[PDB]
Amino acid sequence: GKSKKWKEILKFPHISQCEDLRRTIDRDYCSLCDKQPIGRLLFRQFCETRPGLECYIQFLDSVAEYEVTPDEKLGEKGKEIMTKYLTPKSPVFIAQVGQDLVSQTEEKLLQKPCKELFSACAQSVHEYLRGEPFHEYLDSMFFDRFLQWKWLERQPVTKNTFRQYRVLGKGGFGEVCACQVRATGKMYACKRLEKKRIKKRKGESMALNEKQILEKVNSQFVVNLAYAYETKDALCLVLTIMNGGDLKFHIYNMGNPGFEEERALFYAAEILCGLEDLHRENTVYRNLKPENILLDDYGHIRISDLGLAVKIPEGDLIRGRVGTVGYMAPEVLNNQRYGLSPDYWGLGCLIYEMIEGQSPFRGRKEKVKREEVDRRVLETEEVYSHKFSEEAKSICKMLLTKDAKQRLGCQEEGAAEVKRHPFFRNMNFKRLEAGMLDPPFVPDPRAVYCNLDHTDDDFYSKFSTGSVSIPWQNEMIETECFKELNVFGPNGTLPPDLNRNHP
Ligand SMILES: COC[C@H](C)NC(=O)c1c(C)[nH]c(/C=C2\C(=O)N=C3CC=C(C(=O)N[C@H](C)c4ccccc4)C=C32)c1C
Repeated sequence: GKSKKWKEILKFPHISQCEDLRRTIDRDYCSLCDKQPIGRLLFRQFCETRPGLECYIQFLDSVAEYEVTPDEKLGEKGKEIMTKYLTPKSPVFIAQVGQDLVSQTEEKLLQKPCKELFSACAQSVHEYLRGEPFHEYLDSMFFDRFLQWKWLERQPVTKNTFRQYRVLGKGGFGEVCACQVRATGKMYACKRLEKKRIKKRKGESMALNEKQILEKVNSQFVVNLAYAYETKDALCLVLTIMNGGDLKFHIYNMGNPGFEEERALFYAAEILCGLEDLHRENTVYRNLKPENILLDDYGHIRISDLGLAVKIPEGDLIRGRVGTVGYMAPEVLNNQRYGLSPDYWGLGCLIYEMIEGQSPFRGRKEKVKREEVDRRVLETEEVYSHKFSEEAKSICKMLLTKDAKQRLGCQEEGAAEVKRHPFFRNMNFKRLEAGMLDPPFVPDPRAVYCNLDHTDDDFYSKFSTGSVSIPWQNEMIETECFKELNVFGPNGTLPPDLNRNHP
């Protein structure tokens, strides 16, 4: 599905064009060689040329496989890594680990294997690579290639860059298009916000707050921002596409009025991880309802509609009686000062609704005014049925604690205190975050689950920042554009674009 001339668009620039990039990019190990997807691949490719560095990459890979193995197979896996990497005369022996550190972990196998056993060793490895190996890579041709990729990442994005297919949902104050990148063939979802509506409504600050919150969070369970451009009539937001429906449709139309507890377990586990990634940026969501939980092609879920999200400054509280009738925590209803607690109250509502088939404070077959449902959220205690195990009852009651100070997860521990609840006793988060627990429902691919000033010029420049670094690099990799274009010379020789003699 790539454009006819895609190899011309993503054609590498001559390395001489990247001198300004070379002079300004910060040379941080974690960023260049790990966080940035393409940088990490280029650094690992550099270690393949050095015979002595190959073993360190293979070792860290095998440790990544160990962390995720299930407990009934860590003994044999822990042994396999020992006799291949940590024995003295091994085929691929690691030396910078230290004979004292291997002798310390060698006898740590004698005890109940830990999922994070090799954390000490792996960190000692990163210690070594941060030093000489990293500074050599900086003076290698692979880093010159990295600069070429950054030069492309930085190119301007416009209406031409994309290709709008038929609608993909709609909104009153903002359309939702399809937008596909012509050059790579990658699908997205556009959140077109026209300028005329926002200008007169005076919400420019709330459209920026949403764009920036989406830009900073990078989670497997929240919709990610990939591009932000302005067109001749609107400001656009290119986000992750979900073609699997929303959780409300699957609770009430697809499944019984509700789900099996084990199936609600899976979705709650992913939502919790989604909320945890937002809380790392000390950003609160406050819009947690079944409709905003979306399923993708594979069956996993992401949180959507961050328009009511707000980034709390560390150590401070905010006020705001916002949200949706029936999913607002008591501290929000009372217009008090709150932090992240509204999001754990929401999680309680979602787990309950998934298991029971109705809201904890409103019956599915009940007609109640918006004044009584609120009184219930503030006064009455919810009730449970035989659909809930004792574990399920517990976590819901603790999350639905009226007093936000005794509410589960609203302590100094954070989301960790929630992953520890007996409700998730049979859940292995390491494997869930690695994405190798099969979802309980897989959507069929063929399914369909449904005028100018100057003060605006400065606001538009702050919004239309262009492509987002990590999502863009991931796109290049997924579409195999990196595999095809990332071509060096025969027998480790400098290609033309990387030779400063003849441009
Ligand atoms: C293929 O059949 C499945 C059925 C027919 N369609 C869907 O499930 C299906 C499709 C195609 N797009 C979406 C929708 C999305 C998506 O995908 N990603 C995202 C990321 C972020 C939002 C988001 O913030 N919105 C808020 C409310 C908003 C506010 C104001 C204006 C516009 C939008 C929405 C989406 C959905 C569910």
